[PDB]
Amino acid sequence: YIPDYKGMEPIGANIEDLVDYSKDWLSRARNFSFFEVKGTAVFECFNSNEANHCQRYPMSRKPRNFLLIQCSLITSYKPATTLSDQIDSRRACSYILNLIPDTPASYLIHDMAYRYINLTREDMINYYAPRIQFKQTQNVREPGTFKLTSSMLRAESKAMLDLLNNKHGAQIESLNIASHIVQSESVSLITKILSDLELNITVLDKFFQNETQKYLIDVLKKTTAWHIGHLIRDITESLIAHSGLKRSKYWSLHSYNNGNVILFILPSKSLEVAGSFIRFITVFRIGPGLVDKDNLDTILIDGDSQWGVSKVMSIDLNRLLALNIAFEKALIATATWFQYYTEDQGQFPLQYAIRSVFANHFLLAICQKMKLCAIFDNLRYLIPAVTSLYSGFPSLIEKLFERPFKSSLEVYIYYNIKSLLVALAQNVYPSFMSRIVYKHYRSLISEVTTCFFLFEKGLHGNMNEEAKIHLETVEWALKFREKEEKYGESLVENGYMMWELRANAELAEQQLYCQDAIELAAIELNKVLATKSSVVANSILSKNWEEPYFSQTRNISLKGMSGQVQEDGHLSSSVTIIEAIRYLSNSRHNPSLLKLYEETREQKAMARIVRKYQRTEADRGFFITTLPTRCRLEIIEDYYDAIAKNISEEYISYGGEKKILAIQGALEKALRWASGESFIELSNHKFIRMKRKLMYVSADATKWSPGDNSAKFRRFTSMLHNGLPNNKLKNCVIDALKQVYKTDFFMSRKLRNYIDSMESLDPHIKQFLDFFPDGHHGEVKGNWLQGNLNKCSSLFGVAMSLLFKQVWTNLFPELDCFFEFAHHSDDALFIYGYLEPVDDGTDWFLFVSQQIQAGHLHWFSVNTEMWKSMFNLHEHILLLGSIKISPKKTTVSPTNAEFLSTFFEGCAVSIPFVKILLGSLSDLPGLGYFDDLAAAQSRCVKALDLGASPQVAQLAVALCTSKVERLYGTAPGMVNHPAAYLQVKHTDTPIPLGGNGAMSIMELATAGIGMSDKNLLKRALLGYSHKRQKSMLYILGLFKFLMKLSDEQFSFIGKVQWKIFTFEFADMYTSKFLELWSSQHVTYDYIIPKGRDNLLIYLVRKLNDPSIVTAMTMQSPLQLRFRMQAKQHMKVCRLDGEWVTFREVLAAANSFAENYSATSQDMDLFQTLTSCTYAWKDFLNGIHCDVIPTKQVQRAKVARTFTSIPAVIGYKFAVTVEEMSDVLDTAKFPDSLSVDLKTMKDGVYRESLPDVMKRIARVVIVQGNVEGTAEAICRYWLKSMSLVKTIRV
RNA sequence: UAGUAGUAGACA
Repeated sequence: YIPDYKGMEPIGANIEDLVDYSKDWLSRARNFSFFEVKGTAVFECFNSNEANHCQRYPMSRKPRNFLLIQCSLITSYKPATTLSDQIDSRRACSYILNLIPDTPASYLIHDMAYRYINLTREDMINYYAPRIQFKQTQNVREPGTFKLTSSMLRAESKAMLDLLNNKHGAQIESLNIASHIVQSESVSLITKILSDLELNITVLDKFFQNETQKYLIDVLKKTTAWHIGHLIRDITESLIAHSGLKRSKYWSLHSYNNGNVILFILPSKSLEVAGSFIRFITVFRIGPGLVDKDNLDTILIDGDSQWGVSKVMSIDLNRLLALNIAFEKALIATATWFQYYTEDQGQFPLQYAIRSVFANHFLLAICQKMKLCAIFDNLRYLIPAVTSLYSGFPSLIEKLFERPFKSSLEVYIYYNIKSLLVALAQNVYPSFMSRIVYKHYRSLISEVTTCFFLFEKGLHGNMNEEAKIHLETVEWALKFREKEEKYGESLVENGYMMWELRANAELAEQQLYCQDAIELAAIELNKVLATKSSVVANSILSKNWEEPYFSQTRNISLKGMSGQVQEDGHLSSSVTIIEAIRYLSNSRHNPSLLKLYEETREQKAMARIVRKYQRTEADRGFFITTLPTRCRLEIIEDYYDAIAKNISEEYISYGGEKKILAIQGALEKALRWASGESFIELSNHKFIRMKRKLMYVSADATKWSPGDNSAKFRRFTSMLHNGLPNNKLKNCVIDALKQVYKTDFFMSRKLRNYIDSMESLDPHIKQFLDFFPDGHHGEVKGNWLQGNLNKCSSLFGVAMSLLFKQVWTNLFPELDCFFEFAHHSDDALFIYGYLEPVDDGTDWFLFVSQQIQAGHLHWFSVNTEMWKSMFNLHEHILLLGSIKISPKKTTVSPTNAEFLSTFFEGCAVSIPFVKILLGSLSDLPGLGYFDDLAAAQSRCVKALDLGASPQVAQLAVALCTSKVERLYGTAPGMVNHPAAYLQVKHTDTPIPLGGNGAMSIMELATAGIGMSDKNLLKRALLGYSHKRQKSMLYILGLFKFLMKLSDEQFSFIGKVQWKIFTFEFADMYTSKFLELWSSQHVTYDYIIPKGRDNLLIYLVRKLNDPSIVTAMTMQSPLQLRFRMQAKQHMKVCRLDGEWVTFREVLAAANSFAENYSATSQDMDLFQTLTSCTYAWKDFLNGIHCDVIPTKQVQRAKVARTFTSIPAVIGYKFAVTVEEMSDVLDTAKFPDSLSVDLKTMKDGVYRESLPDVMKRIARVVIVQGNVEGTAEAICRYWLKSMSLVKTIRV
């Protein structure tokens, strides 16, 4: 029952008025928002901005630090061991004690070396001992640390220490970016560093060994950068070891490279607590590598041997973890560059270019600083701005110059950027990081994108970014207040009319809309919607408006959701499930979406903003709203998603695989139109032939802006045609839109305390604080918060574009012009089809003059370059809404290259594969060797789906497997190696207990993660059924142990449980009650209880779950604790109700497997599991591959697809009335449930009990010739197994 | 110019 709301009567909007208004507007000269891309224009932009910048920032003469770690290598690097560490430490301490300190840090390292060298024999015993046999000592209290009492430090050492230990207005100093001397100095320094780094110190298997091993790995393995990366991994491992809670308060000393590099770790705050830095100094022999003498503390000299003493570096957990995997990040980035070069050129890169690219990537990976990240973020949009015909490149170059240049690395990057931009504006695409010229724009874009993705996502300052997050919302809310005070609330809320716009001509502005324009756009949409009213009505009514609100997953999710205003006045930070449980506990029914709206309509919309933690120059904020707000937004967005699904020009509603097909079809029809010839009819029967041409406009900032009035959507909804009989649902959506006009915007507690700590307040901070009356929340109007009404705004933009199309058609009926609009994501693509004269257009100018003199004054803007007038009118009509096209990030080009790059970047199924590739070595879910290995392997399969070559994907999966094996000590030679205890080979060992996880990327892509375990179990059954061998049966018992552990990602045969380090309604029900209820109600395992009475218990069960409680605490500095215990080989596994080490679990596994006996019940279970295990292996085993003489040709990107039971099983277990009704509500066809159950059990028998049923329970970017069958996708992958050669299957 | 960070006062 939808309640009776109020409707909106239509206004007498006439398209004739808009047509006449457009005739006058186009009767005068209209300036273009974009500038013609000339090399001279770009050069003068840079030259002017250089002088402006020199004025803007105070000059600094000392370039600042950029290298996070300084070191040098002269010989091949050998990985550090404990004995090697001891020997190198002694030798290095002798060398250091032979030197003479100069600065306080030199005295500090001299004191540390003296203290280390004078430790007793028992100190050295406990210093280099594992935690098993470690005993405490007067000097050594923690294994890898020692103590340095202040009495053992000189005055200079204490001076350095207190300098380390210990505003409202300032100007950040910058180097002289206009001086040529500064540029030359920076270029020389970075060139020297890079030349130092480049200095030399299955069918897929054979393809790798011929192509990726030859021209990439064999080249980079001997470079200085490779060994420097390994040494950096060792140093970072030592720093991570010292970051524990018990250890970080002490001193430490490590040496590497036969005593040539020495690490001195000072007492620090532990990295387990947030906002901490580890302090250290590196002392190294001067030589090639990561050396910047200008930013060194000293250079001690002893007989033609120079020792470089670095500054004290404070590195946080994020940057330390980034530095740990710098070598792998550089390797993946260079492999991506390798694949892209091969695709662009059809050849392999030469050795020098590969070495230089690897050195550049490694230097970027070492220097993890926010300024470089911001520069590389700017370059991504700067490159399209100079490769198009028109763009906003002056604004982009000014924005690039709006920063200080503090270090030599920044100035070198700026010099390169200026050179590349001027080269591009004068044209064939020069490389940013090489001497290679490309043939495709996508190659250069991918180069810069790979450079950008080398920086981690959390480099912003916490306080500064938290302050910056609220500024846009506050500023645009203030602008809205100013507008509604100048014009009155009614005009701003309800819009102005056309005659008011004709009288004022300044009402066309952001946050202001014309009512006639909104009604006309809705009519234009209805011109299409009316012809398909049946499907639209079915789509709307298929949103299930009468099902319970909280019985949907989205309404009981684990995402953040704001709660209530607290006594301090802040907005509570909560979870969706908590609010769901609270509402269920405070009422007795399960209301529907409309019923919840009725119950909560009176309350105010509330929202707070949190950091997204991205790697853009400015971090974006994510808005967290309350429950009634979510209900209102759900109503509006469900309605508009149902409506928007039937409009072709709206692309947000597309799934993601249809989006690419739709955009390809739009481009295809645009190309088809230009193949024709347009003719102009004349009275004298003398036609003029006009040549059709296309212009591509990639329009930025069309969907959302903090500068909009959500009140236009009310009239849009009122005038939009649906197939429903009445206006009840439409009135409900209009009312909900009315209920989100005003918002209570809360400032976060962090920023509140930040401002509170301040004594005086600057004018900008004062103006910001004035927005919040009580100091906690202020009111926002007009601007709906980001990411809340996407389909609504996208459809509104589509309607506006259609309105412009109709207006232009009415203005010029004598011209044959083509328009295609694609409002995808926040961007939009406009394709203007215009006509140019063929031969001098002698008749064309005469015709235009005749039109103008005949009274059609608006023909003046069509005389030459009519696409400019098209864009001018389109932009004006969009502004008649509240859509302002961004004049800096919009490019106008005659080719669809910049747009294609932007669109594929925006699409979630076509993001660059290097972004996912670099993410497979970081942020692994820290729980267990098997789960981490599966998470890492699955990320490399996703990269292959996104377009990674099988060789690059294989390289990345090998690197990730090596990293995971190092984390847990599984790899051969370390104590956690399973082959040390179990009497099987490493390849024959189950993955959950060590075991070779390394596999072909093809096996992982097709057969999935765990196929190694499946093959192991299948071969074990075959051996025990055909041979009954003793040691061959030994594998059988190991699997049975895992089930014993499991009973006491998915795992086919058990796992090993590891420790996990960690509510209001989580305790209202006793745990035994939850156990009894779950045992009684088994059908709810596959469905969600609907009725409130047991939905509450189901939700409390969902809260009291180790997996769920682990999920709510994912990103935390305490995650380092688990990896430290795993690296230190502590008691991290669970066995027989106790926490034991991995070696204990392996020993128990060996005992159980030795003492295993078959009962044929295990044999039946294993046979069932093997039967449950497309037969991808046989296809991969049986295939023919040969090299035909041809050249590899790369076509356009194409998206394909790679490939109810819970209702039936739930219906099987339903006993009482409530479970029975819930399974009928969930099931689509309750009539056929019994038949489906019968046929399923018949198939199970031909292939019953509850336990067996309980245990039984992809978009790919390819070329155009591939089909939608998984066999076609696999054959495409096999054909693309060679980078340069063509394979025939 | 101890580091990170920043033309919002931080870690401290």
